[PDB]
Amino acid sequence: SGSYDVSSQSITFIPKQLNNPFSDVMLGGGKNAAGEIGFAEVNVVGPLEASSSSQVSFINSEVQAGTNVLVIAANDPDAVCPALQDARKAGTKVVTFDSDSAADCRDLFINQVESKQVAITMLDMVSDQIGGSGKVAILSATANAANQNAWIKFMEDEIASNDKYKGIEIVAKVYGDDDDTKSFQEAQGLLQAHPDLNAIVSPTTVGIAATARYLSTSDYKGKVFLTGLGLPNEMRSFVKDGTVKEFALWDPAQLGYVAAYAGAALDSGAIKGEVGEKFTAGNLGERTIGENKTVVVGDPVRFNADNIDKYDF
Repeated sequence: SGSYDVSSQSITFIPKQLNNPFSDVMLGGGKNAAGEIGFAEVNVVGPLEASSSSQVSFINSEVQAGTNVLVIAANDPDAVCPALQDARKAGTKVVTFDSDSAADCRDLFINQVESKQVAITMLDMVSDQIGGSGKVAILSATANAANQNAWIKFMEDEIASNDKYKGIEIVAKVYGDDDDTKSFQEAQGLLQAHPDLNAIVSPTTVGIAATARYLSTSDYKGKVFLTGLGLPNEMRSFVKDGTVKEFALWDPAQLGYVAAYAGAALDSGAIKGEVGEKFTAGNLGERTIGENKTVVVGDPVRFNADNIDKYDF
């Protein structure tokens, strides 16, 4: 249990950058949770520009103000670390969400989704759409992208191991470099080199948007399936057209919600922040602290034509 007795305590949310549409949904969920808990002061401070050490001055400012709970989305895992370590020695409970810092600068980390689960969700959507077997191509971000290369590796391992995904044949691995013009050109060349393609997996919001724009304007509309990780606002039109049937991502509001309850649990004394401990995250139920003091919000949220108009990010 993650009890609430922080009626006199203060909570502050520091995003990567201020006034970011997707980041503001995460902050909104955090503020709503903090209100439910009953925090005395609920504040949102941060930089106007997302730079490695842009949050350092804001972390130090909150320590001077005597903030009890600090929820931060680290721009760089090492640059914000000395400021966050100074917060912990001052008595501030440091909770990281979305993007983590180093292991020794925070009391707890709240991750949206688990890496292997992202890969499983994508393979499940591919397998379901292609019909169990077919030629599939991957349109990733940059070649050196840490998150994408991790999801692709789990995907490749599951195809070789699990009998459920043995039918999925990866025939290409192209890189859009998180650029709309490059991702569009890569998708155009993908159908030129592989015209017998059944589907395209794009584990990038920029890549999936540019591939959807190409498929909807080409003869491959509805014929070549497109799935991966995307944004409801950008994908809305393509989901209704029939270019995209189902893609996945996550609800950022749930991440801020769990983080505010996690911080309240550490500050009240319900949890020490150890591996195996459990805390209540309001309406979302209980959560367990896993390895490297990490808490997972849940499985990736699947978006289709039945729930696309219910999310705005």
